[PDB]
Amino acid sequence: ANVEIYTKETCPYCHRAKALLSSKGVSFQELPIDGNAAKREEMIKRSGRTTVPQIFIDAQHIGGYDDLYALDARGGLDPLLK
Repeated sequence: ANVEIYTKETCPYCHRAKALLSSKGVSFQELPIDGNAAKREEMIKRSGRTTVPQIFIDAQHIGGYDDLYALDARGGLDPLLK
């Protein structure tokens, strides 16, 4: 599954999403913005937001933890990730 999450040093909702994904025990990628700028610009073209957490599930930009956790709440996260 193609899963990516942009993050930073101080992002409580990043920790929220990652804690759920580690409870599910899925395989995902993390993308730090900590000192970054060129891949933060990448996140402009990708997300159209430039804020975090911003999860992408099978390259599909979901949005943040609440958006992701809703995708889990509908049982729709699992058939993409697992």
